[PDB]
Amino acid sequence: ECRVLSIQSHVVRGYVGNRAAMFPLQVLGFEVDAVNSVQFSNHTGYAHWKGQVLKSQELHELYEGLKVNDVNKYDYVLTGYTRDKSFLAMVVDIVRELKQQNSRLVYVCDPVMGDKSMYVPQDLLPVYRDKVVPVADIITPNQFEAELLSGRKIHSQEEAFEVMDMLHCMGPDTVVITSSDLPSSQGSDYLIALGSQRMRKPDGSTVTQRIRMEMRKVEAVFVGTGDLFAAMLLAWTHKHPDNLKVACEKTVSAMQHVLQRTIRCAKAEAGEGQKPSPAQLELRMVQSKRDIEDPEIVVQATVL
Amino acid sequence: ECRVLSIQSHVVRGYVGNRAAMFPLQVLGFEVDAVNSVQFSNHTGYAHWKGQVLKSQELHELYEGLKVNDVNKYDYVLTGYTRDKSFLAMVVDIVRELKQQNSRLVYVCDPVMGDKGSMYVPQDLLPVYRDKVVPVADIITPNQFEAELLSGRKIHSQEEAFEVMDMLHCMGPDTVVITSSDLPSSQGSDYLIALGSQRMRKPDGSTVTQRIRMEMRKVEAVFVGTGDLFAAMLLAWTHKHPDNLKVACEKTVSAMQHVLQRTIRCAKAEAGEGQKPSPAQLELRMVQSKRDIEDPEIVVQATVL
Ligand SMILES: Nc1ncnc2c1ncn2[C@@H]1O[C@H](COP(=O)(O)OP(=O)(O)OP(O)(O)=S)[C@@H](O)[C@H]1O
Ligand SMILES: Nc1ncnc2c1ncn2[C@@H]1O[C@H](COP(=O)(O)OP(=O)(O)OP(O)(O)=S)[C@@H](O)[C@H]1O
Ligand SMILES: C[C@H]1[C@H](OC(=O)CCC(=O)O)O[C@@H]2O[C@@]3(C)CC[C@H]4[C@H](C)CC[C@@H]1[C@@]24OO3
Repeated sequence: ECRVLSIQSHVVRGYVGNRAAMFPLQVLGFEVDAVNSVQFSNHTGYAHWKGQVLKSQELHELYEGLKVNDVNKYDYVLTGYTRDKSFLAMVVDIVRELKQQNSRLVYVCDPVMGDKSMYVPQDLLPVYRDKVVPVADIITPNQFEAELLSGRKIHSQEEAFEVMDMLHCMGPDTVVITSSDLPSSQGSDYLIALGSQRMRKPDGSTVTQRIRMEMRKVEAVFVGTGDLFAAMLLAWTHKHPDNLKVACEKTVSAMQHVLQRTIRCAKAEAGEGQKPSPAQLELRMVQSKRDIEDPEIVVQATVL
Repeated sequence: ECRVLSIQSHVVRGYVGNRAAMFPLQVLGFEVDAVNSVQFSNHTGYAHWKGQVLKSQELHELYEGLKVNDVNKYDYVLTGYTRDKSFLAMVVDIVRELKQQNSRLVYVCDPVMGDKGSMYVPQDLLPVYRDKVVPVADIITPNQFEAELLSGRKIHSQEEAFEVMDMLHCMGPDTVVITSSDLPSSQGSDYLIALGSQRMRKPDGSTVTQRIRMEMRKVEAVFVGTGDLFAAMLLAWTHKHPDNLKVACEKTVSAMQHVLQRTIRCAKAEAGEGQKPSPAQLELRMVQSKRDIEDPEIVVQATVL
């Protein structure tokens, strides 16, 4: 009954892009139309990868194939890692058309550009800033990406929430900073994620719910975690459209279950005292099915 | 634990090929490496479609990317509808190498070539399925027409069907399931007949052939991707019951019945009362059938012959 248009990458092996997004959404009861932006043997963090990428016009052809059959009707649009601005532009056009057809459609966008350094071309920052985010309704930046989009560096929680208010003003009524460098109150092994939802009264007035979350840090580099986060937040905010606290609690708890199982299995595969390889660190998503369906709450968000 | 390499089609909307195979398998606890042989907006039963076809060379590159990283290691290989001889040939080469690395790899093949009388595959492929693919396959799920094509013998009776399936066993696969047939049922013209045959090697060294018949009630609609779902779920349940084709087929067929009944109900509801459901309204309701796929209640029982 709830259909999501997910335009993301495909990997033969592993869980990034649509591989990390469609399984949890399907298991949580969402219908998914998946446009695969690329097909690689595996994600680029491996020592090697081979495959091909889809051209923006090819994406357009697929969308028109759906349209002429009159099955271009969606409740959600979901996007993530992209390296070509033509593709982003086409995505924006599609989102505009669908929003003209459905006033209530929700565009969930993970604005993937960099972390801590930019790993996408610089000319994408303007596109995300001036074309994509303005038509987005939920965004899942990290601190670096929030700073790049806002043009202001974040040095404190207050500055972070002011940046998130700026991002709200740019478009999205829901903004989650997934990772940050702010200090946790439980020590160096816990990380901070902030959340802000701008809800609208019967008047034109704004009321912004703000939450802060601390989650333990797993000692490994994972790929696809942001795609999985964005998909599960889509699902849980759909279940809890006015309670960002609960949605984020469920999402982060599911993430923590998945990543804890993954790290344990990964160091099982590798020898004791051996750093697991990227191949050994692939998210154990199959084995996490139930955790994704009904996660045990292991994190508590503070409403501020 | 159990990793399946599934090389099949991908549709943006709907459930055919990998779309109809990866979700059940993932929900049944299998890890799935998915090579999408094509990407189309939707399957050919719609008014229109658009998409791209992956070339054999690209497939080879993807497999070589897996190989170069030393993660081309599998317990199962799953294939279905293909139209290019080059692609099929490449798939056979991959199966041969994987079997050289693991002698216990099981290749589940649906040799899709036609149905009813209509061949919807290039005639270039029948020689290839007969002489290269079926020989290295371990489980096949053809329909009556496809079994007749691979064997070259017309089937007029159940006994002749099991003879054809013995010939197919000789070609390679130790498990052969004919998924649909024109054979009359004993419960009404509205039931379909499916047959199964498994050669299993007793510890004595001798081999015994278990044979089974199944009657399933027909659903009055034309569905797409049924074969893909069937082969995937049969892979799963024969992994869980490697020596009891009866139970594996019972569970596969029960899941199928649940999915199809839910799909026709929801499609008739979406369309009007007295309205023919469209191909779009008859897309398999896979998500909403999750539980029935995870633990199907047995709605059909196979007759051991
Ligand atoms: N090592 C880790 N420890 C704990 N949580 C992690 C870890 N890696 C990823 N996460 C989780 O994944 C989410 C973010 O995904 P990331 O891969 O960190 O993406 P990012 O760094 O936020 O950049 P993205 O992809 O644009 S949001 C966080 O909210 C965490 O829940
Ligand atoms: N209309 C239907 N009514 C009941 N069961 C069906 C129907 N269509 C397909 N099935 C089930 O799907 C299975 C086989 O899928 P089919 O689409 O029939 O395969 P086929 O296309 O006849 O030959 P394939 O595709 O190469 S296995 C059957 O064994 C049935 O259980
Ligand atoms: C109409 C035919 C087209 O066929 C071509 O365009 C032939 C190009 C070529 O393979 O050289 O693509 C596909 O191909 C497969 C093998 C995958 C599944 C099908 C798609 C889901 C829909 C299109 C259909 C399809 O049929 O079966």
